[PDB]
Amino acid sequence: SMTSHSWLCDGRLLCLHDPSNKNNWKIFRECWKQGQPVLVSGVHKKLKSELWKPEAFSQEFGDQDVDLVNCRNCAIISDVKVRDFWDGFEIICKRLRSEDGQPMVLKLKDWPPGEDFRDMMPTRFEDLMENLPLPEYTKRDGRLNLASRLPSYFVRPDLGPKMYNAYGLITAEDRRVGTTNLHLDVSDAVNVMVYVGIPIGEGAHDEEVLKTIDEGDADEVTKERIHDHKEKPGALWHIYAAKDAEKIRELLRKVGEEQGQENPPDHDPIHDQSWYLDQTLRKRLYEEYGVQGWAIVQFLGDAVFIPAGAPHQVHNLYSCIKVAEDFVSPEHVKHCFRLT
Ligand SMILES: [Cl-]
Ligand SMILES: [Cl-]
Ligand SMILES: [Cl-]
Ligand SMILES: [Cl-]
Ligand SMILES: [Mn+2]
Repeated sequence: SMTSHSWLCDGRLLCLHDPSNKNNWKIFRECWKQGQPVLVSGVHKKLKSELWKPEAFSQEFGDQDVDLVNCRNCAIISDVKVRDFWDGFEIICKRLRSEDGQPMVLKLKDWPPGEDFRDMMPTRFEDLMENLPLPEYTKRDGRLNLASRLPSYFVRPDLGPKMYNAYGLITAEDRRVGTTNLHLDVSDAVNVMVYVGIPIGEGAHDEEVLKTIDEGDADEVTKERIHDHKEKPGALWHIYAAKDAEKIRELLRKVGEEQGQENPPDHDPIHDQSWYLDQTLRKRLYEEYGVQGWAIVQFLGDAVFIPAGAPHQVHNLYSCIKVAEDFVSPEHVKHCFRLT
C-alpha cells in the first residue's frame, strides 16, 4: 500500500515517499528542527530521464577542458577533455589507466564550473528546480529559504545547483577511500541522485558492494531495498549531528598525531577535507567519544537533506550523477551567522 512515509536508521531517519505531496512539510519540519537529515524517495519519476544520461553530457559538452581527481590517491589529472571522463562512465575498457595498468576511479572536478549550471544547461536547470521536494525550503525564492533575504552578517550560498559526477569505488582496498571526504557546509543542502551507472567489462562486481553496505553499518530495512525491490544503489553516506563536530575534530587530531602528522593543537581536520572515516575510525568515534551517526544508502531518485553544520562524507558504490541545491532554512540560520 502507498504510504506517506517510513523510517530508516532504526527510527532515527524520516523517509518521505511522495516527492510532490503538498502535506510533506507537516512531517518534515519536526525532524528538521531537531537537526536530523531527511531522505525523500521517487524524484527520478518526476524528471525527464533523457536529460540525465552520461552519453548526452558527452555529445553536447565533450570538447570542454576540465581537471579530474584520481579518487584512490587524490592526484589531479590536468586539462583533459570532459568526453575522456564521460565515455568511461559505464564502459570500463574506455577508462584512463594508471601506471599499474588498472582502470582509474575518477571524479570530475567543478563541472559545470562555479555558478555556470543555469547558463550552460537551461533545460536541465528547469527540470531539476521544478521537481525539488519541500519547495518552500529548496526553491531560490521559497518562503522558507532565507538565502535571498539576509544581510552581509550571514554567509550566503553561491547560485546553484552544483553537479557531482564520479565513478564507483571497486576493490576491497577502495572500501576505506571517499568519493567526497568528511566536511561540513554552513548552508543547508538537498542532494538528488539523477543517474546510477552499473558497468560492463568488469561487470559482475555485485558482492564487494554488499560487504561495503554491511560494514558501512546500514540498517536491515535498507538491506531489504536491494534484495526485495531491486532498486539501483548509488552511494553510501555517513552524516553526523552539527552538535558532534568538535568531538570529531578531537578524534582526528589524535589520529593525525598517532600517524606522525605535525599539526598545531587548534587546526581543523574537518575544514581540511583530508579524512574519510573507515569502519575502524567510525567504531573509535562511537567507543572513545560517544558519537553515533546516520549511515544512508542513496538509491536512484533519492533526495538527501543535509542540515547546516553537519559533518558528512560520501562513498560511491557505482558511477553516480548527483545534483545539489544549497538553501538557508530558518531552523538552521545560526550556522552561517558571522558573529559570536
Ligand atoms: Cl542545528
Ligand atoms: Cl540543457
Ligand atoms: Cl514545502
Ligand atoms: Cl573530497
Ligand atoms: Mn557537502
